Amino acid sequence: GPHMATGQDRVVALVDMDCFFVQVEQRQNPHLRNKPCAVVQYKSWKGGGIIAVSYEARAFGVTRSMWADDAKKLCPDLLLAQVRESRGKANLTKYREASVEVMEIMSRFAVIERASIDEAYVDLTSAVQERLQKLQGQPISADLLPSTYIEGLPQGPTVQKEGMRKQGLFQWLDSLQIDNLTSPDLQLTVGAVIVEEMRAAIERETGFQCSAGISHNKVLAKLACGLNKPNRQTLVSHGSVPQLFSQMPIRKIRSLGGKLGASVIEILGIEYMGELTQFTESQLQSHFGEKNGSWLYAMCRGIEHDPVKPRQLPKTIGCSKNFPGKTALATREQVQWWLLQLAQELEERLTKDRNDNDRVATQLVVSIRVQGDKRLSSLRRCCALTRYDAHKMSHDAFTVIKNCNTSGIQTEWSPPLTMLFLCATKFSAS
DNA sequence: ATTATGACGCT
DNA sequence: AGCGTCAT
Ligand SMILES: Nc1ncnc2c1ncn2[C@H]1C[C@H](O)[C@@H](COP(=O)(O)OP(=O)(O)OP(=O)(O)O)O1
Ligand SMILES: [Ca+2]
Ligand SMILES: [Mn+2]
Repeated sequence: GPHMATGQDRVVALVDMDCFFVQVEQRQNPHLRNKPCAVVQYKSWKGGGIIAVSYEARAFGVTRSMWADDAKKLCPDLLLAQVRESRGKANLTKYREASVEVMEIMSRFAVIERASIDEAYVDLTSAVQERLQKLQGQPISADLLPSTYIEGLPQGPTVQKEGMRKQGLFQWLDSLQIDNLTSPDLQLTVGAVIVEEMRAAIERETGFQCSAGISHNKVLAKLACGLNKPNRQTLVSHGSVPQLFSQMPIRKIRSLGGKLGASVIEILGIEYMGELTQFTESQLQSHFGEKNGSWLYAMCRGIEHDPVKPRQLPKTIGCSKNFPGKTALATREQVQWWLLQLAQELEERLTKDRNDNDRVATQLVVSIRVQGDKRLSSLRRCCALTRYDAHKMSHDAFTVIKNCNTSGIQTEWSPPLTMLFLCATKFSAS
């Protein structure tokens, strides 16, 4: 009852860019705007692999991971932009730099956690408290929430989508008690007002549109964000959770999309997040471990405590390349040349990072895959990173992997390598 | 031949 | 430390 925590203490948003790499290319090349288009890497094999798709192209069934030649079968007029190639490999610098543009704007509003190249969590609890004081018990106008959906509404007592959106928003607002400065629903609503302002700033200052979720924690914020994309934001209230979760496949919740989620489904014989409420905390801990069990018990009730971490910059800087099929590296000279290519890109990025962010990496991690292993990585070895020098780093990487080679012949490399990976880690201030 | 990343958990 | 999971 009165002592039962409801996980309504925070206001958390997740802001996620719409079809991000496509928007970056569309800003650069106006011919691509408002077109079915996709971003591809490489080209020789089956037209290249698609890694981002405009909403116009999605209407034709084009998806990520599709080969461009196959996408063209669904969408003959599909336009394509290619990822830059440098030193023999795809180079994602343009998108990393565009990401920084967006993250720096968001950081003006609140402390952010960089969650990926195109999304960040926002802890808006303090910003909401301040805006609530400014408002002075003044009601929130629908005009302040022009792209906001209220999940679960309208209900009860209608043909167009925008019409439905406004209907739901009006029901929500009509209900709100603006007298209570600690009402969680009011706090979320003010959060949504701030996120409208954040999203407007991002679009004004970069040209990029985005979607957002506003709720009381990171998992619900992220779930919310995807409900109404693109170019819209969704508020998921604590009260909306039972209905929302009653038909929500377990795999849709962040961290449950893989083996653990499949095990929850199999072991418990359920399908939807809401069905988890019928198990005790101890029951869930017995199957999934102490940490997961406690997390699931709270999460299926809409409660999670994972903090928005104050981290705007990536913790690692890495360079990787696959060598599939017949292109697998089978000579020592090959392995060395590609280690150097990777190290040269890594040095470039590290040197820029040091100048921009006043820090230095101290550990180099080297990872490879060998033909036949189905695992992402076959072997991971670390060594000291003492100088930002590509020739040194590539020589050091070779040293820590060279024993991998089962070939008797010095020159030959066996089994061939199907992946190389260099990663700079363990930053220290400088 | 679903590539190039990046964070975090386990032991 | 080195490996595995989950994610975009
Ligand atoms: N599996 C991947 N491999 C390589 N790049 C990826 C992969 N997934 C995502 N990316 C890149 C390209 C995306 O534009 C960008 C952001 O990913 P993501 O948010 O999942 O989709 P998206 O921004 O392209 O479309 P959406 O509007 O559905 O969010 O990160
Ligand atoms: Ca996105
Ligand atoms: Mn994303």
